[PDB]
Amino acid sequence: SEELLDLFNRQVTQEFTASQVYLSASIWFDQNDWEGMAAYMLAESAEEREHGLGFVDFANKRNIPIELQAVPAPVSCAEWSSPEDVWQSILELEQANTRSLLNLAEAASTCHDFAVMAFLNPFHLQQVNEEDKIGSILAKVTDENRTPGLLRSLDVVS
Amino acid sequence: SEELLDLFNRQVTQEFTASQVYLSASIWFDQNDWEGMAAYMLAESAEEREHGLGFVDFANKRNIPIELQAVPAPVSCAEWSSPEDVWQSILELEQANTRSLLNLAEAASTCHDFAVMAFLNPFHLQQVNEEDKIGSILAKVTDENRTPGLLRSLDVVS
Amino acid sequence: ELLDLFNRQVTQEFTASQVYLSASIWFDQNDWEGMAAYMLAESAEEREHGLGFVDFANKRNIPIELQAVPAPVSCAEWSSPEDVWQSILELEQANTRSLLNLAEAASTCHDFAVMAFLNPFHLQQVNEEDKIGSILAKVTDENRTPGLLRSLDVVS
Amino acid sequence: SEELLDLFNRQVTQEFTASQVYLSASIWFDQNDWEGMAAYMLAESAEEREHGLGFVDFANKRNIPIELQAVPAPVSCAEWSSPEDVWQSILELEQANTRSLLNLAEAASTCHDFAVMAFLNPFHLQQVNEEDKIGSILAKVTDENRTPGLLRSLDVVS
Amino acid sequence: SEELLDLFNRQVTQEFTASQVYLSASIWFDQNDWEGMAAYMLAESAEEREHGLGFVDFANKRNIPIELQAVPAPVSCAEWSSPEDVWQSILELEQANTRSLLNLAEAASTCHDFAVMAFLNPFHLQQVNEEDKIGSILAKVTDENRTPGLLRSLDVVS
Amino acid sequence: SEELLDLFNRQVTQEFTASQVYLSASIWFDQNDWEGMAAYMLAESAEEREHGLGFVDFANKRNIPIELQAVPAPVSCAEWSSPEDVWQSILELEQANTRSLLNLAEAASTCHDFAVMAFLNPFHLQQVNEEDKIGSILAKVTDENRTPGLLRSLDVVSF
Ligand SMILES: [Fe+3]
Ligand SMILES: [Fe+3]
Ligand SMILES: [Fe+3]
Ligand SMILES: [Fe+3]
Ligand SMILES: [Fe+3]
Repeated sequence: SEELLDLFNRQVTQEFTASQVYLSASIWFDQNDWEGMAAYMLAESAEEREHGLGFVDFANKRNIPIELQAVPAPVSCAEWSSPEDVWQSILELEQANTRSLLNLAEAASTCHDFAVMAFLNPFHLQQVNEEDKIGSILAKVTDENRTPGLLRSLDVVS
Repeated sequence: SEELLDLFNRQVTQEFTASQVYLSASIWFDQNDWEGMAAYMLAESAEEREHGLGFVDFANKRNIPIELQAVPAPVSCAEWSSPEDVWQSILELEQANTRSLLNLAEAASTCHDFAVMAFLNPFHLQQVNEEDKIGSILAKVTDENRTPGLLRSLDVVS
Repeated sequence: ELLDLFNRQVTQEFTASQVYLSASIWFDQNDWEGMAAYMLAESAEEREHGLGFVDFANKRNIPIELQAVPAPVSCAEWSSPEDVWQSILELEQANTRSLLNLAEAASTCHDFAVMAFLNPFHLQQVNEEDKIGSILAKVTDENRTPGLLRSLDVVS
Repeated sequence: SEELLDLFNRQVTQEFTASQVYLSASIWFDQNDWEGMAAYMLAESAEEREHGLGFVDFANKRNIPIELQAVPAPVSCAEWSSPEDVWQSILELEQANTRSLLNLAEAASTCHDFAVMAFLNPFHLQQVNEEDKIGSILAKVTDENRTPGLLRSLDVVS
Repeated sequence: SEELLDLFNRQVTQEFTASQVYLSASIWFDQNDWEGMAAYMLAESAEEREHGLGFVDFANKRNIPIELQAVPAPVSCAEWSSPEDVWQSILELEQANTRSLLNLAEAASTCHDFAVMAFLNPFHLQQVNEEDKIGSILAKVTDENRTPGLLRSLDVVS
Repeated sequence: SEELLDLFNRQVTQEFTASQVYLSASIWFDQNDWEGMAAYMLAESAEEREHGLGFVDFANKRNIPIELQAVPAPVSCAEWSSPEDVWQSILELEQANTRSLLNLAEAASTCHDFAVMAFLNPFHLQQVNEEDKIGSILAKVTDENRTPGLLRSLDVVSF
């Protein structure tokens, strides 16, 4: 009932929000001549959008009415000063994406909505991989950023 | 300078705003079982987003700062009652996209910004084709929907 | 005489090319893109016939002088695809009549090469009139129900 | 805009007019047994026609009403006595084609019609190549025609 | 236009001057064992000369008389001591190449010379890419050069 | 030592000078509608620049300091008025390219610079080929131009 439809709508918005945040990260990367890191964020921006579209398609099939919400402007990009700040906001965004999916999953569970739970399972497994991957990149960036110039090698060896 | 940089920014928002409205058209069609029309709207939705990414890429290369704005909630979907209403809204959306590109070209012309005018040319020719295509679909849809059920065998066919 | 009719056959073919072009424009402006592509194809083909007549005339020492190709005027009167296909039928019947007058003059002159040259065009006019006749019948039938004709432009 | 639409129509007429002039040049060549020159004129005839069709197609898309005019009879073919006279009328025809496009571009520039200007760009560049190719052919014809019979080998070697 | 002709000639000189400057940069790189950077300057040297040849070809077709000027001895090589200095001079070279294209386009616009402006459009867009790329290399160079030896390890690589 | 380093730099400048002279010839040919001859001159312009690049690369490897000089504006185009004039200036350019190579070789030989001499050998042989080729085209051009229009036939035909 109500809470479930609402959370499924919010999930769509969270996916497109995340897509815009990834695009703001590619912009900061490009503007500061980190083309490899910018290419990476641009691909994640397309992927998040694809996840949003996948939820909209399932909702349409399941008669969960979707209504598209505004997609908020990304906010972190005004205060980024180094690749480490960007990859840190990106880790947080993925932690927020994981929480969003777990909130939706908990509502489906309370409702015994077994179809919604089955649908969510590959996304739960994807978030595990995604958080791991971004955590790992952030570790490399924070270690390499200890020697002036050395991080430019991570980007170049794309 | 000021005017041009801000209108270029705003163009990115218009492209993503059109993407979202196409997406809302695609949902209304899917919810009302016009899968053929929904797939067309969904393809234009991706394409509008690629235009916005092409504007972002150019602005990065030309050091035009991009600040990504909220993408507004689509609103015409509350009023849509038939395919005709949707296509008519999609026609007004493309006419606004075209006006928005002409405004930007007018500012570039004023600033003598030859690079920006060159970048915009293929978009002006593409809006010519888009408005014609949408006008034509709308004419078809409005003719066919004069007989009950007949429009439903166009979605299924084309 | 014969030489005059041959010259005028060239003008008839290029006139018909232009009328088919005017029909293609009416269809496109009115969002019948499948009928417009068919008219446009016929427009190229009528000009090809005109060029076939020119080439033969040159080979045969028949002096070709190119005349004005008149502005199509039926376009001003067309309101539905039926009107356009009706004008195209009439254009083809005209095309047929001008070939037959030409063949008639060649026959009176015992001009066996001209007559042999015309033979494939006489047979092609029979096919063309039948095909237009048949499209016009289909158009007239489908247009009895609102929107239905549209559904068959698109299935083209 | 009166002006723009009238000049757009005239541009269509000029393309079909040039197509008929090339056809008259092909006929004079063939009648005087210059088959290689005749083939070249015939190719240019079909091409000028294709240009006219491209203008019609764009006009239709952009809702510029086209009303086909009479295609006037070629007149130069009564006074040509040699290949030189033909290639000279054909140079003049291409100079007139260029001037007509330039008229149309001026009108479009005055209206700020960026779509029309963009559409004409490849034609402006094609006219540059056309005038130079015709001009060079004419120079070769004029030089070789100084020796009786020698021009008849330009033709054979084409 | 005297102005338009003089500026078209100066564009040709500027392309071949930039070609020599890039060649001077390759020589400086090779003498100091930066073989990768040297290969890059040599590739640009060739491509600058190709641009010059493209302007010459258009001029000849458009009957703009080209008179070839002295190509000046490159002088910055006297002051370069590190790769950063070379890349900085190359950025300024490309900003001057953009500025000379812009002076040309300005005079073409003034004369309403639509074919010249069509001709320059791809070059405007290429100058955007070129200034962005060199800026981006120069950022990478200035950053890596902060640690002794680090720059070397990335000429060897990229 | 010094003369050898100077002459090696002069040889680079000479290659680029010849490249620009061939380019001026291609321009005069195109402006005068000899597109065959123009394409030939243009291909020679690029090849002369490749020779110049060849000398630069060798000089860098061998620690011969190269200072790039101005490439002077081509001068003969101002007075050319038939393809014969152009081809004769090109013959003279190639004869001058040959002499500068022989001077350079001479200097290399006095210095016992065996590596420089080795490097120059394929260019000496190339020049023999080039003078013969330009001299042969010039003979054909001068013969055919005795009949009005005839030379035009062999721009179109040959090249
Ligand atoms: Fe993700
Ligand atoms: Fe669109
Ligand atoms: Fe027919
Ligand atoms: Fe033409
Ligand atoms: Fe460059």
